[PDB]
Formats: sequence, C-alpha cells, structure tokens
Amino acid sequence: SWEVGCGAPVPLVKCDENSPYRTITGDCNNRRSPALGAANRALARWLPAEYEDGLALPFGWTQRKTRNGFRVPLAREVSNKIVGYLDEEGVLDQNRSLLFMQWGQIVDHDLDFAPETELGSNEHSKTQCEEYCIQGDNCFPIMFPKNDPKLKTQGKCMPFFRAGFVCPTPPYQSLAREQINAVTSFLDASLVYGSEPSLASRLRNLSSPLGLMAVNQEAWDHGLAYLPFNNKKPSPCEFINTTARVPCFLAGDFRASEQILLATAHTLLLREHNRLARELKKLNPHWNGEKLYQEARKILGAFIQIITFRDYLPIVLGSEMQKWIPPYQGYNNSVDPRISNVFTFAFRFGHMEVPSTVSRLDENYQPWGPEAELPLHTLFFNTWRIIKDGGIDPLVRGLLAKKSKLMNQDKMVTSELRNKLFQPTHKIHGFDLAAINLQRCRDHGMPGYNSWRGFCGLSQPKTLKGLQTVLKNKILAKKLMDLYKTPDNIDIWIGGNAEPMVERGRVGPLLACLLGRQFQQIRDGDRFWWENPGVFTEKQRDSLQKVSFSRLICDNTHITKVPLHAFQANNYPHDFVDCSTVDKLDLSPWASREN
Ligand code: HEM
Ligand SMILES: *[C@@H]1O[C@H](CO)[C@@H](O[C@@H]2O[C@H](CO)[C@@H](O)[C@H](O)[C@H]2NC(C)=O)[C@H](O)[C@H]1NC(C)=O
Ligand SMILES: *[C@@H]1O[C@H](CO)[C@@H](O[C@@H]2O[C@H](CO)[C@@H](O)[C@H](O)[C@H]2NC(C)=O)[C@H](O)[C@H]1NC(C)=O
Ligand SMILES: *[C@@H]1O[C@H](CO)[C@@H](O)[C@H](O)[C@H]1NC(C)=O
Ligand SMILES: *[C@@H]1O[C@H](CO)[C@@H](O)[C@H](O)[C@H]1NC(C)=O
Ligand SMILES: [Ca+2]
Ligand SMILES: [K+]
Ligand SMILES: [K+]
Ligand SMILES: [Zn+2]
Repeated sequence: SWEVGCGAPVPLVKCDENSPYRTITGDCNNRRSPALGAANRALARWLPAEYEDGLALPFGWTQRKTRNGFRVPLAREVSNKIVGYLDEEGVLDQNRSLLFMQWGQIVDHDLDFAPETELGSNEHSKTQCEEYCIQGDNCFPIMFPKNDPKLKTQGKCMPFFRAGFVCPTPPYQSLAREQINAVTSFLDASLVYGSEPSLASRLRNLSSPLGLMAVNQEAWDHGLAYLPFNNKKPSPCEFINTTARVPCFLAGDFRASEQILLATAHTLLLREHNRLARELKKLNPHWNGEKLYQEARKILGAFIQIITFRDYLPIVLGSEMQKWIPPYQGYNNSVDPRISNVFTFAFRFGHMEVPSTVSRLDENYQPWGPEAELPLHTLFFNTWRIIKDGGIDPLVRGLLAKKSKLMNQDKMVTSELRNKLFQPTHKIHGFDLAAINLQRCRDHGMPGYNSWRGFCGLSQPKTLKGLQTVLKNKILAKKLMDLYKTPDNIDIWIGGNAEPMVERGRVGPLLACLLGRQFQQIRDGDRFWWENPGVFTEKQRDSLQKVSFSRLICDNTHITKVPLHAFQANNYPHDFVDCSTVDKLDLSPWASREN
C-alpha cells in the first residue's frame, strides 16, 4: 500500500496526558486521537479533493482538459475583469477600524499555514519557473492573459509553486493529494510560540529562569521590546531597503514580517507575554522559568480565544453568529479540531478588507511627520520603518483611528495587493494576491462554488438569472458567467466573496456557514478551550472575562488614550478614553501559596 507519507518533520512524542499545558505541536489535545489538530498533518477535507486527473493535477493544468466541459479562466483574467478597481474614494468600512482587518490575519495565522514546496533551495528549478514560466512538477505559473499590462513590464507569467502536500513525490496506493497544515489547528497563540519544539525553544529566553520570550538586543522602542531579528540570509526585509539593511523579525510564525501592521501585532503579543511573565514572577517568586513561560503562554492563548469569539466573530458573522456558534456546552472530544482545506480559502475574505495606505499618527492622533500616510505596497516585508522610523506606537494609533476597507462587489481588492504584492522569494512589487488565491484554490483541489453552496444547504445557481439573484448584482453575475460559463466552475475564493454580506456581518451566506462551522469546531474540539472546566479556575475565568485589545495596547505601548471597543470605527478624541478607565487583567487569582 504506498504511503506517500513525507510532507515535513512530525517530531513524535509520548503524550503527558496530565499536563495542564498544551504541547507546542498541538499533539495530545485529543486523548483518543493525539495527532488530531497537531501541526505538519493534512488539512481536513469537508468534501473530497477535486483534481483534473482525480489525484494531484489542478484544474487549469492541461490546456485541453475541461472542468464540466468548460476551460477554467486564467487566474489573472478573473483578477483583471472582476477583482480590480481604480478609485479608493468611498471604499472604507465606516464601522470597522483597521484593527478589524489586522486581527483577522492574526487569527488566520494562528490556525493554518500551507507552505509552498521547498526543493528550490539554491535551485535552477526556481529559474525554470520564474525566468522561463515552464509548467511542471511544483511550478504551476500564473500566465498573463492577452492585453495584460504586466506582459509589457514583467514577462509572460507570475511564478507560483504548489502547496506542500504529504510532501514532494506523487505515487501511492492511489489517494488524492492532501495539503499540510504547518501550524496547530487550535487557537493557542502558536504564531507567538511556534508550532515546532526546536523553534519554540530558540524563541525563549533560557539565559534567565524568568519564563520570558527572547527580545531584540540591537534595538528598543523607547525602552519597549522588539522581536529578535531573523538572521537567515538572504532577507526579503533587507532587500526592500539595502541602505537601512533591517532584517525580518523572528516569531513563532514564518509570515510575521509580511507587512508592517502584522509585524506590529506580533510585537504587541510578545510584549504581553513578557509583561505576564514578570507579573507572575512577582505573585509567585518560587515559580521556575518553565512554569512562568507555560502559565503566561496559557493566559496569552485564552486572550486570543476571548478577543476572537467575543469581539471579532460577531462583527464578521453578524446575524449568523448564534446559528453557527451557540453558547458553549463544554468540550466535545468527538468534534474534529483540524482546520479544513476550504477554511484556508474562506478566511481569505480579509484580502478585500485591506486598504491602499497605512498611516503613522502622533499622540493627538494627527499625521506623524511629512510621510505619515504610505502606500501599502512599500510596507510588505518592511521592518526598517519600525526600527528606523518611530517604533510601533504610530502604527498602533493608525490601527485604532483608521478604517478597514469595506468589501465592494465593484471594488474587491486594492491594486496595492492585486498588482504590487512582494513575495519573500522574489525581487519585485509585481505579484497579484487575488490571482495567487485563485491559482491556490486549484492547487488545493477545491470543489467549486455550487459544491460548497450545497455543503452549506444553500440554493445552487445554474443560470445567469440564478447567479444574478444570489449575488443581487447583474453585471457581476454576467462577468462571472462569461469567464466561468457555469457557476459550478466558479473558484471558491471569488465565489464566496462575490456574495453580499449577511445582516450585521462582513461576509456573505456561504462564507458565514464555512467560517461559522470551522470556529464552532476549534472551540468545541479544543480540550484546552479557556471555558473548558479545569483549564482555569472559576476565578481565573472571572479575571479573563475583562481582557480587551484596548488594555493590551495600554499595557504594552506609550499610548495613554484608546477606545473602549477597538474593532468599531473610532475617531479621536470623542471615542477615546484614558487608559486608567480601562479594565485591567487582575492576576491575583494565579497566586500559588503552598501554605
Ligand atoms: C496587507 C495584508 C495582507 C497581506 C499582504 C496578505 C498576504 C497573503 C499572502 C501572500 C498569502 C499567501 C497566498 C498563497 O500563496 O496562496 C496569504 C494567505 C492568506 N491570507 Fe492573507 N494577507 C493579508 C491580510 C489578510 C487578512 C486580513 C486575512 C484574514 C482576515 C488574511 C487571511 C489569509 C489566509 C487565510 C491565507 C491563507 C493562509 C495564510 O495566511 O498563509 N490575510 N495572505
Ligand atoms: C533574558 O533575560 C535577562 C534578565 O531579565 C535579560 O537581561 C537584562 O536585560 C535588560 C535589558 O537589556 C537589562 O537592563 C538588564 O540589566 C539585563 N540583566 C542581565 C542579568 O543581564 C536578557 O537580555 C534577556 N535576553 C534576551 C535575549 O531577551
Ligand atoms: C459531540 O459531537 C458529536 C459529533 O458531532 C455529536 O454526535 C451526534 O449526536 C447525535 C445525537 O443523536 C447523532 O444524531 C449524530 O449522528 C451524532 N454524530 C455525529 C453527527 O457525528 C454529538 O451531538 C455531540 N455530543 C455531545 C455530548 O454534545
Ligand atoms: C458598529 O458596530 C458595533 C458592533 O460591532 C455596533 O454595536 C455599533 O452600533 C456600530 N456603530 C455604528 C454603526 O457606527
Ligand atoms: C532606506 O532607509 C533610509 C534610512 O535607513 C531612508 O532614508 C531611505 O529613504 C530608505 N530607502 C528606501 C528605498 O525606502
Ligand atoms: Ca494554532
Ligand atoms: K475541504
Ligand atoms: K497570511
Ligand atoms: Zn515612549
């Protein structure tokens, strides 16, 4: 029976089973099935994988082979015709701060990561893909359609490498290709701590018995910590400004430096871990480093769980929140905690919530110097603008005082992401996230729009008129039909995001159902869910109920004025209160007296 079992390293351990702490890897959470939700395993399949050849070849591989008797449109064609827009005026979400966008990416990165196949480490395979646009093996290039401006300027294609599967060879006992989740399916702050023991240890301060995470020794933010530098070379962050030569940050997550506001959030969380560890050292001076690390790690985890379920999901799911995530009825070990392949595409709704600029604000929330507002694309893999240009406080103020972009059927993804994306492997602000998203859908063997509509119990539009009624939009339906010919072939990422938003929410019905069910499962199937009896004391839970992102900022920056509800659109000064008004995390319930 050939077992194409290769993917990546699965550390292997015997489960403690009576540890009050999560493993780094996510192993041992489910006692009956200790690998369930652990990193470096196949994403769960809610529907069977759909491949050109039933095994591995994505739809669009063989220019000839159809999907239900239709050619699939070029990913860049779909992007150009549907996803692009010119006018950034009027596009901002009037009731979501920029923090709404940024928290989404944080939650996402905690939950799932499907890394591109390596093998191209000091490689000519890279060259044959980038330089020659040659399809084969893991090179699945994004070809430019006719009349594409990038044809005139960049070449024939954007290079694209297929997601890591149960790893580099394609021959088995005949099974469909399954993409790997490199991070823990649990909402467990894995993007801070790592999902791999070796990295998790390297991130820690083992020089002192104080359970701290390692902090940068070369640079400080007016006394406050930065992440360490990643000193792996070559550095994409060094490359975007070779004068400054400021490398990417080293974090529990490989993607931490992808853009400056994600770098910022990673900084906030690390600071909070050290603050937590110092407070617990005061309360319990007998606690050793391991105990301090795990107990701070455990609080920070529940903090992420609480902000996500109390503050974030309701303003994503709106009317559908209670349908998919009713009140918690305790841990259910029969619930699958693993993130689904399809969820990794559903949650990419965030790409339509990213605006075209980022602002640095001063202490009166006014523009910070002459270059306050920057084009998004200049901030991809940009750490020098933090280290060499004001630290994180100006960007945090921007997160509070500026707005997420609203998803718009006529204005889906900003050109900053749709034309000017920088990839860490490559040299150009020339990539298309929307085209990459659609290519990746096919790479991952995604069933089509109507397959998922069916999965979610929703009508399956079969005609122009049907799609016009689902989408409440005649031109979008038409452009969609001209490209895809049947709604059956519409790739899940554009399909789900095309649908108008549910009442009081920021996604359509299909996405709500998909995200709703996934978030129900990561709660109910998590043995270390913060509300699971025995994980915290009743009193520790009473303390935890009072956490807010506003407090996190108050406690880990020199910002003294914050809004009470950090996710809604807030203007300074009317919506901003002094930090002394904000509920604190009372840690007195973590005091441990042997007497
Ligand atoms: C400036 C902001 C952002 C940038 C530059 C960015 C960039 C990227 C890139 C390059 C990928 C990998 C695409 C692939 O190769 O398949 C990706 C994936 C993804 N993004 Fe985003 N993204 C941003 C914001 C967001 C937000 C706000 C969310 C959710 C609310 C989000 C959710 C995801 C998800 C779920 C994936 C797939 C898994 C992963 O994150 O690696 N992204 N993003
Ligand atoms: C590990 O923890 C130690 C001790 O808390 C850190 O050393 C202190 O760092 C601060 C700021 O650099 C200094 O003011 C203290 O004087 C240092 N104390 C000692 C004992 O040297 C140390 O930098 C931490 N290491 C890392 C890599 O974060
Ligand atoms: C825990 O989760 C399991 C799996 O979702 C649930 O199992 C279902 O229970 C009902 C009750 O009769 C059956 O009709 C289903 O067929 C069961 N299995 C399924 C759907 O997988 C169960 O409801 C949950 N158990 C508790 C105690 O809440
Ligand atoms: C903004 O959203 C919140 C819920 O997220 C809601 O309570 C409030 O009424 C809204 N404010 C507006 C529409 O400005
Ligand atoms: C690079 O950083 C320096 C300061 O290090 C700054 O003066 C310069 O404008 C930056 N260059 C680019 C290309 O962003
Ligand atoms: Ca995780
Ligand atoms: K799936
Ligand atoms: K990402
Ligand atoms: Zn300061």
